[PDB]
Amino acid sequence: SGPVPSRARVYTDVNTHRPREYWDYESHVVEWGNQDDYQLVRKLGRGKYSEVFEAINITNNEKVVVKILKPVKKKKIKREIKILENLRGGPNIITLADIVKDPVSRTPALVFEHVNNTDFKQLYQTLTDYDIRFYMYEILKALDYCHSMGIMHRDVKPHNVMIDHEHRKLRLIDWGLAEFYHPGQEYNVRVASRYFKGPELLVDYQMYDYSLDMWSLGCMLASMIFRKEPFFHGHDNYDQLVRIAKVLGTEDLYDYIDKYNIELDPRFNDILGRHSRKRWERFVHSENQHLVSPEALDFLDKLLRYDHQSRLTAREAMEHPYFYTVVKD
Ligand SMILES: CC(=O)Nc1cc(Nc2cc(Nc3cn(C)cn3)n3ncc(C#N)c3n2)ccc1C
Ligand SMILES: [Cl-]
Repeated sequence: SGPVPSRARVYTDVNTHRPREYWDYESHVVEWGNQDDYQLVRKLGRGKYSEVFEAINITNNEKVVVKILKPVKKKKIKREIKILENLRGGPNIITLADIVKDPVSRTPALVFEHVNNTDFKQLYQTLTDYDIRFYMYEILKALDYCHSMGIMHRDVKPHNVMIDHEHRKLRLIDWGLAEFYHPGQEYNVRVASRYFKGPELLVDYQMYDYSLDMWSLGCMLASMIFRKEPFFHGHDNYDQLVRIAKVLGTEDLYDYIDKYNIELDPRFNDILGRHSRKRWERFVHSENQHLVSPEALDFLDKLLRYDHQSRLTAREAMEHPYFYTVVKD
């Protein structure tokens, strides 16, 4: 027993090599601004510990997104601030415009750049073979950047990908679950949306790294090119691994758990059983043939792997023939 240790293949000691101020977010001092400088316009939605609004900066009339941080620990507030500030000026990463507190309730809020988003449910239906490779390369620039900066996003999903299609502009948002990578640290597996959770989260292997975001991206890719959102549609965390297993096959799931000496949660051992690998070509039909190519299926196969150490890194993902000629490099 005892899980086998794992280290990130890239950007391993990146935080160990920067001063405390960089990654020791609890000790970071926040200079809170005023929310009274912002006029809220309409409610955009909510998170686990957040309420989101589209607002206006009174002084310059610019549209802005205001995320009120509902009862959370100030530890997590400071972590999101620190990640956003470290990643500012990064490609396809949302810009943190201000850090504020309400004058009356004193509740903290983060102010972001506004993106004129089209809901993925109406947008993906409209995307071309080129569009998908373009947007996928843009998500990867954002992921290679934050991974190179020592941060795991940990919640890569269509709702966290703001796309202004008309302007062909993409922003990776909600760095509210993002964490700093530290070699040999065991992270909380109760992160990400059910559908995009990596098998490491599902099997409860805590010593995961940057490669988690790579699995979620592969999930986003599958829903697009096959026109099936979400691609892996479990009704719970146990049924999620069952859906994955029915596609990737159990041979590799068991080789994975055996390799890292993962003690599966016992409820798994009653529902997992044995499944043969389903080839990606099985998901290819008449309606999505225009989005599919041998290189799309190869790229996808290299991301959707159980073994986190076997998935492509964001740099390798960008070097793939899937993106040849899509961008300059
Ligand atoms: C804020 C955050 O961390 N997560 C989040 C985000 C939203 N929603 C939007 C919508 C738009 N843009 C938008 C969409 N629409 C129809 C109009 N304008 N933008 N833009 C930039 C950003 C950012 N950051 C953002 N967020 C809802 C809920 C949550 C939890
Ligand atoms: Cl956490």
